[PDB]
Amino acid sequence: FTLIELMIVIAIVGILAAVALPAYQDYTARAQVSEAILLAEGQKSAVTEYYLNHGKWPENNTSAGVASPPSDIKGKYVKEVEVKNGVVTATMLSSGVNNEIKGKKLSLWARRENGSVKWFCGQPVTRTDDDTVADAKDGKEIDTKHLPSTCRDNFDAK
Amino acid sequence: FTLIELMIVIAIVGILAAVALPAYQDYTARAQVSEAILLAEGQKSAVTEYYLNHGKWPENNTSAGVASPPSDIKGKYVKEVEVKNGVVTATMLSSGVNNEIKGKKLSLWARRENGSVKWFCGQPVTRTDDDTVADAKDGKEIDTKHLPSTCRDNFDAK
Ligand SMILES: *[C@@H]1O[C@H](CO)[C@@H](O)[C@H](O[C@H]2O[C@H](CO)[C@H](O)[C@H](O)[C@H]2O)[C@H]1NC(C)=O
Ligand SMILES: *[C@@H]1O[C@H](CO)[C@@H](O)[C@H](O[C@H]2O[C@H](CO)[C@H](O)[C@H](O)[C@H]2O)[C@H]1NC(C)=O
Ligand SMILES: [Pt+2]
Ligand SMILES: [Pt+2]
Repeated sequence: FTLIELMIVIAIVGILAAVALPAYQDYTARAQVSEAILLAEGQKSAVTEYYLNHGKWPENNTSAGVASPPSDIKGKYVKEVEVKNGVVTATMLSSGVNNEIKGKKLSLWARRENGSVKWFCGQPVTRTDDDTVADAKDGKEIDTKHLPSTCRDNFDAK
Repeated sequence: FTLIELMIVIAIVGILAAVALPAYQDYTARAQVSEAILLAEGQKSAVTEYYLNHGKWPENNTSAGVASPPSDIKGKYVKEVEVKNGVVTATMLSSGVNNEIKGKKLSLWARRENGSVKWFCGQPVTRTDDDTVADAKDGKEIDTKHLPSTCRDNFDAK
């Protein structure tokens, strides 16, 4: 009459799952900031356009000509995507999202490579003047381990 | 779409089972030498009788008047129970039995407390003369951790 054998199969499948569990914990989180990155890249046409037609970065959602509140640029895991002086910043929600990335953010910004702009992707940045952004890391930025290698740009990237 | 939650329940039930598994491993083994002890205590009436009617310990199964081969005193986990000079020794099988106790043994022997005998239970012993046994530990004796506290007698017990 065999509990033991069953207790061995439960035991080996349950440590395998505990072993897997971190990897899938980190897989999901990368798929959840993947959307934030996509919601923010949607906004680059408008920003690029706005800067090209005028010489000035759009001050907000409404200048660039995208939905006036950021909360309307929201997804399954992103709460809001926001243009603030040509820098678009996506904030993760705090529901349906992994704890180490809930409520955190990344940013896309561009530099003029005179004739067009050059875009970058990375952790939050604030525009200081028409060609320089500065790190805006306040402790709510997506950790580097969850950012793709494409979106690892530092404030001074060129 | 939730693998994670399931992976957490599998993970917690599987470490609990790995935690339990030693205890139940040791539970079973105590229930398996429990039978060896019972198969050997069955044989004490005959041995006690034989010594009382004569002054000599029975030399074998056939003198004491129990089944001439020990292999016929066998159970679910015991292979054979054997009278050899008044000492009855039970050997565990090597199938249906836990590895740390498979093939190992214990022994019951008595001393004359003149008028009757006094019995003891413990790890194997060999009779040296009509009143002394000696430890017969050859490396095939049941470990102390699996012997009940009732069956912890040392060779020189009185
Ligand atoms: C759109 O982005 C421009 C970047 O250079 C801003 O000037 C612009 O603000 C100006 O236009 C609005 C129009 O209502 C207001 O008059 C502001 O006071 C102006 O500075 C900005 N538009 C918005 C709605 O902020
Ligand atoms: C039964 O136990 C006795 C203990 O004192 C032994 O002597 C006895 O052996 C003797 O009797 C048998 C009978 O067949 C043989 O004759 C032996 O040679 C005797 O020593 C023992 N009986 C057995 C079967 O060993
Ligand atoms: Pt304009
Ligand atoms: Pt006799």
